[PDB]
Amino acid sequence: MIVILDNGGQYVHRIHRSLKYIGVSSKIVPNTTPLEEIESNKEVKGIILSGGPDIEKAKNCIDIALNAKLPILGICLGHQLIALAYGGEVGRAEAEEYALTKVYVDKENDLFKNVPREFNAWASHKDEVKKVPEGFEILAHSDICQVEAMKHKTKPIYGVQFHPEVAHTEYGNEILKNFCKVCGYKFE
Repeated sequence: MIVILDNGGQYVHRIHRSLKYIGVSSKIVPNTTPLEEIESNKEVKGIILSGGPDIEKAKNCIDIALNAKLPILGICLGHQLIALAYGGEVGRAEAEEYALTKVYVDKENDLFKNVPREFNAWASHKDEVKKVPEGFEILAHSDICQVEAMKHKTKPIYGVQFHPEVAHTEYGNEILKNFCKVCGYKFE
């Protein structure tokens, strides 16, 4: 089962629904849930940090990003919080409204197994990762965002700027599936 930290975003239930479509159970929990409670439950195989409105109102995620041993995926805010936790930089950007964005995969790693090199994703770009942390690498970019996706070079920590959990994101469920494969799930 995947635990989803609810960072207050409108697509939190869409993460649960999308994971269900690929046969993976998940549980939405408060974003204040302590790390020890998440990792002592032997049913938990990975952690998703959801989108949400307020990078100041999702600090417990920094502790999680730094100290969890389970794989972690951050989505929009989640991705930004991972960047901040490891000493990268985040800031405001221009294209704030949700829109279909053509994403270019620079490193298949994973997130992008069995995903084409180019695909359209549903994304806002009100905020973005300005400086990838040390020890991370960029996986994907768009015309207007240098960091559409990233991961730690060796740890199973992944970030995406866009929302794979909604239908407008092409191959979104396959991106989710790849993260669940890192979590130990198997898929025909």
